[PDB]
Amino acid sequence: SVPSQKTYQGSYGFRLGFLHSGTAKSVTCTYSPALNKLFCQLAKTCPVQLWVDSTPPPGTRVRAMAIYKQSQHMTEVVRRCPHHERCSDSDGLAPPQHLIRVEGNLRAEYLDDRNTFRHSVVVPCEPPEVGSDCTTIHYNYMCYSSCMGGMNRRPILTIITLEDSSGNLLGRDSFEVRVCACPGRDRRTEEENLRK
Ligand SMILES: CCn1c2ccc(C[NH2+]C)cc2c2ccc(Br)cc21
Ligand SMILES: [Zn+2]
Repeated sequence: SVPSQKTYQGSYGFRLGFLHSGTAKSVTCTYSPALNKLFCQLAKTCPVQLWVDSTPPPGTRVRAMAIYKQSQHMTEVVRRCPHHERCSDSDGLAPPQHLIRVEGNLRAEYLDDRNTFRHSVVVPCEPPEVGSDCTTIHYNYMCYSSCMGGMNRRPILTIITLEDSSGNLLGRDSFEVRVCACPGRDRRTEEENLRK
């Protein structure tokens, strides 16, 4: 099977937001609206904003999962490559096989689906800090898109789902991800390719 990637704002008007980080060679994470694609360095902080029009119930959660973008690979579980799953860089909570981690949230839970074997990481949905207009989750991607025997240059999507306390769908958004050495350069290149 294959998880849905259909954008769905749902009853609470759920959607993502991204910072405007630019494309300098020194940037570590940058988002392209034209490509709906996040470019980031290995294991660096990726801020993702969560926006709603109305307050979801207590117990609402936010889940992140990666799938391959190309149809011929969508049934393959996205996981870390044979090197990175053994490099002993765990944070104490994320299983070493998981591509996506949440940084700095002790309530993050990591799921290995008993049926699909797919990995995901889920956190409680929290209201914005006083003075802020949205909530931000900090994600890390723990393999390069190019890693041999893992993603192996295949593009991936991250699916973010807003869930009730049972895991039922309340909202869904998604974005493509490239984990690479030079996100600013690669964003500029792919945006130019798109224009051309
Ligand atoms: C999904 C995170 N998020 C928000 C994001 C934006 C806004 C609107 N601010 C102007 C309100 C909320 C909000 C309110 C309650 C809870 Br629980 C989570 C919330
Ligand atoms: Zn790797």
